[PDB]
Amino acid sequence: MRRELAIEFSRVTESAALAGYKWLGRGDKNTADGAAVNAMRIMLNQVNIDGTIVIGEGEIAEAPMLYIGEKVGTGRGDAVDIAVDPIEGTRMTAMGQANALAVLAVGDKGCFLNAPDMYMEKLIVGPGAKGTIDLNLPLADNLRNVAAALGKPLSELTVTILAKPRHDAVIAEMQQLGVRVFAIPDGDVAASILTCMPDSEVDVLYGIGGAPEGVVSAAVIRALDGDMNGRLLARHDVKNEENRRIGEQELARCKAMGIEAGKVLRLGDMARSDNVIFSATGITKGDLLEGISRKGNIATTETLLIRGKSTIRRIQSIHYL
Repeated sequence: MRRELAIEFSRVTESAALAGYKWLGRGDKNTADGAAVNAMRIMLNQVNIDGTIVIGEGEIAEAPMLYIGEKVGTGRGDAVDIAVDPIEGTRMTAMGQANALAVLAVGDKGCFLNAPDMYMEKLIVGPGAKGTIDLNLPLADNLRNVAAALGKPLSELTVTILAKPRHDAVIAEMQQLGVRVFAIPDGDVAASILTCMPDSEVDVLYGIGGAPEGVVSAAVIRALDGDMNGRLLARHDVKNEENRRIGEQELARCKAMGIEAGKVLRLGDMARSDNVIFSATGITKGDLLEGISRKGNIATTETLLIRGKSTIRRIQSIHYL
């Protein structure tokens, strides 16, 4: 009967998206974030769950709303773990660019790894390659294994990866291997889902991005029956002496949660059960979702709503504002 709440959760991401859309192209990341955060929190607080924010805007010191540990919901209903990404793509929202979206995942209590806000190496595939990856193996071996499971030559395999300096070496490695590399500007949550979308050319996502984002990916990949491995990585191993300062405290808060960095996390170590509801609403058009449009008094949103237990839904809503 959390099934009954799936629509409630899609309204939460619709609200957050519409709020962030008000600030599209206005050159203010903070105000855009604030609007979507506010809208998401207000709407979650009207839903009949006893939610705890496990993945959110930050710790309470830095994030007054949707902070880690915040209680959300009316408090009626189940105790549930909540992951929020009120805007995935705040820079693009401020600059009027593609691929901004509002994201929420809801799982059983204790379903989501409580990731410190640090880097995570990720390797993500769709259902057709489930059971074929292992971050303890070399990348090249992983890519071969995946292409074989997918029944295509290696030269056809498409890997998407964040276009960042940390990835220069691996991108050239993959290109020398003959793989197609879609080296993307933005974030990796929406991109991770493309591995499970039959109409996307993307077969694999590989590379180092945010750890809390990686757990959101794990929850939706598990729901979609794909596969993922992660590996937590401290800053100095990714980006030194200042990266050592912050990297050392990342390992501190790891130890203070009973999680070890550098060890391969399997899908089930990040998203522990199949009872996940995932909702994402487009702000601007991207690979995964249509953007909001507004003609006068009428706005349209598209929402992808996925439930781990079950049908994948794309909900096109016309809003009379």
